[PDB]
Amino acid sequence: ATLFIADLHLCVEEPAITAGFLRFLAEEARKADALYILGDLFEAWIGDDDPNPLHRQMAAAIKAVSDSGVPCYFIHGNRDFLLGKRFARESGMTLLPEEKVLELYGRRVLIMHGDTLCTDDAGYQAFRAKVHKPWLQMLFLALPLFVRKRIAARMRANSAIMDVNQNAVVSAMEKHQVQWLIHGHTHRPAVHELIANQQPAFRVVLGAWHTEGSMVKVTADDVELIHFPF
Ligand SMILES: CN(c1ccccc1C(=O)Nc1ccc(S(=O)(=O)N2CCN(c3cccc(C(F)(F)F)c3)CC2)cc1)S(C)(=O)=O
Ligand SMILES: [Mn+2]
Ligand SMILES: [Mn+2]
Repeated sequence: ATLFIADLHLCVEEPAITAGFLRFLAEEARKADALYILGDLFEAWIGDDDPNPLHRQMAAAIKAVSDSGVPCYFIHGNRDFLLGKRFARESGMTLLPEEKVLELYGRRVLIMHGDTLCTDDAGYQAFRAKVHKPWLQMLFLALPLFVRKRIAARMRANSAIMDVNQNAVVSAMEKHQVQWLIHGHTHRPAVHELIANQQPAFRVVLGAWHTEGSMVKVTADDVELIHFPF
């Protein structure tokens, strides 16, 4: 079975999520064929050099999973788009592109964070357009940690998540010719039915973690959205 999670928003002052993720890693993920983390693993990311002890501990925990024989893959979310190759090495994760098609037990499944589907949110898409320019990322990362942190305090006070655009959903699923899509971002967990490629299709939406978690579990038999206790 292949597992998908997203929208953990890990944060020092949300210890229930930290504990729940550590358990998931030790119990569920160790038994999987593969683990995919579809963005917003962290509440915020200002660079791989951040000395936050949470990052040390979470990297070692994820790396224990891939070091055990279970590959771990990451797609960036809007919160953690700066997570880079240094932290990918620390955590034993492979970084994926924005959109990726998997072939799982016969079935072709598109995965993404989901923010690129929220095409009606003008402010968000403008924000996203700038902060994804490599040259600008390199300048922000060159700033001192304490400056990066003050900037990030503003930007989060300043920032209710707009839901996906249906034309964007269908366009992505027809571009990749898939009948299955898994994403997060919107924090509205559900299995939706729709039409893509003039056939039945499914859009499976992960939930954010707070007092419990969610995963999608993919087997040859089934695609299941599972909501599970800490
Ligand atoms: C859907 N979200 C939004 C909606 C509208 C507008 C923005 C967002 C959004 O994701 N905001 C948001 C995302 C991440 C963060 S952060 O992790 O604290 N941090 C903030 C500092 N960032 C940064 C700022 C300028 C240039 C560059 C650079 F590029 F130079 F590195 C990077 C790096 C990321 C802070 C704010 S929401 C409601 O969750 O906040
Ligand atoms: Mn999220
Ligand atoms: Mn998001």
